[PDB]
Amino acid sequence: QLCDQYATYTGGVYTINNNLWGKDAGSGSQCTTVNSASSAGTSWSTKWNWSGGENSVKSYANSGLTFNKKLVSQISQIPTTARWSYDNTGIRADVAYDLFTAADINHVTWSGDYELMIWLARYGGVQPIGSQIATATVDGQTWELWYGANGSQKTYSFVAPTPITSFQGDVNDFFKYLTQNHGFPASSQYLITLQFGTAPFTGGPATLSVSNWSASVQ
Ligand SMILES: OC[C@H]1O[C@@H](O[C@H]2[C@H](O)[C@@H](O)[C@H](O)O[C@@H]2CO)[C@H](O)[C@@H](O)[C@@H]1O
Repeated sequence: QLCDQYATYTGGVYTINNNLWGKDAGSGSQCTTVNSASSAGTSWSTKWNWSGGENSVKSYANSGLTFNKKLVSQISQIPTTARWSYDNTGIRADVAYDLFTAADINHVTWSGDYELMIWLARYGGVQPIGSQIATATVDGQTWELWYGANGSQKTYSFVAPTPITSFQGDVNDFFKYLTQNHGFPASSQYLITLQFGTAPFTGGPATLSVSNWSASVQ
């Protein structure tokens, strides 16, 4: 039961972090519970109540994968499944994959030269960094594609037009899209991080239950 800002637990190839990186922007608390974490997947939940700092993310409690880092151009597949639900959707928050890449394979793993997000859900109109630049079709499904930047990190967010509580896909289809359509430098960027979780702004109490998350990088 993980309540502290960087409380964490690792089982198998999964690492679950409470990751209350934004806690000083508001008032409240958040605890993350690990149900299972094995070679094959992980199940966990996080319960939070946040107020204040309404335009600032308070946290990104998440499960992250331990994998062999490699150039995005050398990746064949990133198969993943995510099944989740929120008990309370009267909130301002999003549910998302978060991936970082860097030119340095030893970059710090909480940021990148690039970031790729895949938002399975958003509540209350909260939005990714930047602006919508395209509607992208990936594996036969449409995504709003956002692009933003903070002057070091450049972030592409693929946003689901409606909530996807049971997702199965290959994240490498998204990297391929970026490489082929947006000049993403796949041959000089290492994939360094692959996480799935939720980013709350305000609301609660609310509980994200992740009944299963799996991924691999081949
Ligand atoms: O700002 C540092 C903080 O970033 C977190 O990642 C952010 C990302 O920077 C942002 O572009 C995106 O919209 O949301 C993610 C998730 O909140 C990261 O999780 C932290 O560990 C890091 O301290």
